[PDB]
Amino acid sequence: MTTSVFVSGATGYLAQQIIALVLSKGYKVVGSVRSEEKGANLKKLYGDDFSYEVVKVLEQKGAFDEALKKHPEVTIFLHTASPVTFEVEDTEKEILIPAINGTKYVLQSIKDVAPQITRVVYTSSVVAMSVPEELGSPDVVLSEASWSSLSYEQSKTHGVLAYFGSKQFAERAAWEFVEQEKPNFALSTVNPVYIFGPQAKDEEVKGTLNLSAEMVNSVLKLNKDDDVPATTGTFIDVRDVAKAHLAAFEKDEAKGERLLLSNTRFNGQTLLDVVRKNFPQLADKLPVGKPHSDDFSAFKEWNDKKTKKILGFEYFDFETSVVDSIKQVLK
Repeated sequence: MTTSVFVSGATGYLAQQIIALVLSKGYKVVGSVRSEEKGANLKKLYGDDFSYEVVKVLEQKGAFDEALKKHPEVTIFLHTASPVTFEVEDTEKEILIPAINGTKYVLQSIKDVAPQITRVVYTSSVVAMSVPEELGSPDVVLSEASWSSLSYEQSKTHGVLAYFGSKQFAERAAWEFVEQEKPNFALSTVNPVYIFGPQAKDEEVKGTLNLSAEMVNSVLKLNKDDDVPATTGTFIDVRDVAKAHLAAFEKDEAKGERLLLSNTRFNGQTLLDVVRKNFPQLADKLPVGKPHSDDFSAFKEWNDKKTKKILGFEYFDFETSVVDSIKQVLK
């Protein structure tokens, strides 16, 4: 009485949608944020059931020790935070190692300081399951068993491969920790694809008119002469990813599982067609392309049947997710 959930990286896009849902379920949340001011801001948004602790360097050894000691009422840990960066100076030092080590140290801290925690959900990614070329191939079927074959070496060589590799090796480290250190908690992971959808709080749409569904605000900043963005892949709505995190710690079936969070396929045309129909006023400063020339019928469906069975709910569709994102930005 009652149940308190720890959410790392509480200011995050997906993190706040998680927090919103979890609070709606009557849970309490203890969020980690990078500064007192970030904490105060969430507290104003979320109310009495929300509290926070300040953890500046999440990848540092023993980083979460103090915040965990101060909260023995915490029995669930949602590890959603991932390293904030830009400067591709040394990918190893600044991306690979922090992600790996950070995952180790956070789990190590839960064992050392929070033995009452019974469930840990690690937010991973589909990039842990595959390589960029395979993500766009119609012959590829990913499942909960899929692991990226990207090597450590090649994962150093570029910003994108670095982000791919960091998520792969971090998630491998998490499972390895469960195998080796045998903690009191059951681990599960959520592995989302391209995330679309509105933010949890209107007050957080800032800077004004910018979309956290990043692929969306990329097309919104188009000129009526630009090409159609050739980006493509599968999408999932942030509220669905949020609902998967809840299931990931509430349901017994989710223990020791990886949950592939992936809905339908899209490209730039798919996005344009939706934006243009639902927001006509924006169409004169947008390109037309070739409406509905997007044809994904040859792509084999990914195997997420296990995940869908565990979750037991139906997903938001592409248009609804996109329309909700934009509708909120326009308020």
